[PDB]
Amino acid sequence: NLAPLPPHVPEHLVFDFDMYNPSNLSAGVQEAWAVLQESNVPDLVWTRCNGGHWIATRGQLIREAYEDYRHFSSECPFIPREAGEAYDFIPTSMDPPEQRQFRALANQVVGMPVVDKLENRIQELACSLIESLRPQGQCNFTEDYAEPFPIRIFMLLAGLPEEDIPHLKYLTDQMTRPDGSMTFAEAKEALYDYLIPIIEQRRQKPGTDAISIVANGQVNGRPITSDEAKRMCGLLLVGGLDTVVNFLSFSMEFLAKSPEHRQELIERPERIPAACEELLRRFSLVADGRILTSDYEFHGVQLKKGDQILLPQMLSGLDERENACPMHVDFSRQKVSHTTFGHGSHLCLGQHLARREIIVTLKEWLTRIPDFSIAPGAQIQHKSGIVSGVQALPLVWDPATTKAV
Ligand code: HEM
Ligand SMILES: CC1(C)[C@@H]2CC[C@@]1(C)C(=O)C2
Ligand SMILES: [K+]
Repeated sequence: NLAPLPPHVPEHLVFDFDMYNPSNLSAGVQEAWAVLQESNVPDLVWTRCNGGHWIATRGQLIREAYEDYRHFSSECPFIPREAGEAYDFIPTSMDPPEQRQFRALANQVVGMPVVDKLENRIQELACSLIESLRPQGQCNFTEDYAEPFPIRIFMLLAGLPEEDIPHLKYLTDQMTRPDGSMTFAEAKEALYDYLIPIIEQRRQKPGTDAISIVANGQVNGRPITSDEAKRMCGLLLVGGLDTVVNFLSFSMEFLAKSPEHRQELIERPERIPAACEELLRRFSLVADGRILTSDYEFHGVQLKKGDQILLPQMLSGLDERENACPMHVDFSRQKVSHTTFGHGSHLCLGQHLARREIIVTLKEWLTRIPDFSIAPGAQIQHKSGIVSGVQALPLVWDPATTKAV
């Protein structure tokens, strides 16, 4: 339903966008969010949905607000308010200065040096999964690849059993795209219920997995607390299980629908890194935000202490003011402007792992299955939330057009 309009919000700024079920969803989720960038829509609107909150609709404002942590705090970064209040992951629920010390520790477990120790295993799993599908001439891409590839890599990194994936993936999804059965607070507590014993165990008997490294880590030279380690590990799980997983499906849906972009990357494989970046712009998928720390006039709009503002990372790169013909995918685009991995002091720490997983997927899939399509008569349905995704992606191909490496 629609929350009562706060006294300070004028009627002319009301645009009742629902980030968990946007009205234009059938057009594609990016398309659905892009309604906020039609010419008649102001740069900053109020929606009465999901408890009531601001939405910045343009890259300029989104970037400004992410830079200004003084006014726009990460203490309550999710909508609805109950979710943002319960949200206590580290480093994301902290502002500078206290946030910064935790980034280095997170870098030890998901940063570039670790991508290096994983490189071969990433490559091997992608190739194995794709070769298994190749002779079938069909797959359900979400369940058959988009989930198991990044998730099994994360579970390896974290030293967690693969049989725990269904439970962990369910919990993670309630924090980003709740089905209604659990509040954010309940999902978070369930995730902590999982992690607590494991963190204890690995502080007693450290291994070399990511949970052990975090749980025994130092932050600016002093020991991390069990509490802090839990709040960091919860965030790593969510990043591992619900980011790349969704992004791969948007990318593969696009490639299934655009043979000439497939051919471009097959003919000119050196373009794959650039293609990855353009796809990250076009199929950007995250939208969280901030809470006002004080009353503040921003771009001529009165904001009040405690107001939440959604700052959709998704939207900056889709803004025509940042990229011309923004819904068009051009792998040769010269300045690919986006905030897909965030902006300001909270820039994604998992982005190198993410790019590796994306690039390996594009190369190893097109190597083996260059020619594929959406299944006959399928209409691909998206889903929206803090991280958006694809409900199902049935693909088909003729095995005769494939190549076993
Ligand atoms: C396509 C893949 C991904 C996208 C689009 C993405 C997006 C983002 C965004 C937008 C933020 C900033 C949120 C904010 O400012 O409130 C962020 C932060 C973060 N991400 Fe990523 N992410 C991805 C993959 C990953 C992965 C795979 C991991 C770990 C396995 C990860 C770990 C983190 C962490 C730890 C932060 C917190 C940084 C901080 O708060 O200081 N992300 N990500
Ligand atoms: C917004 C995010 C993508 C970023 C990493 C996981 C996520 C859901 C967060 O809670 C912070
Ligand atoms: K909070």
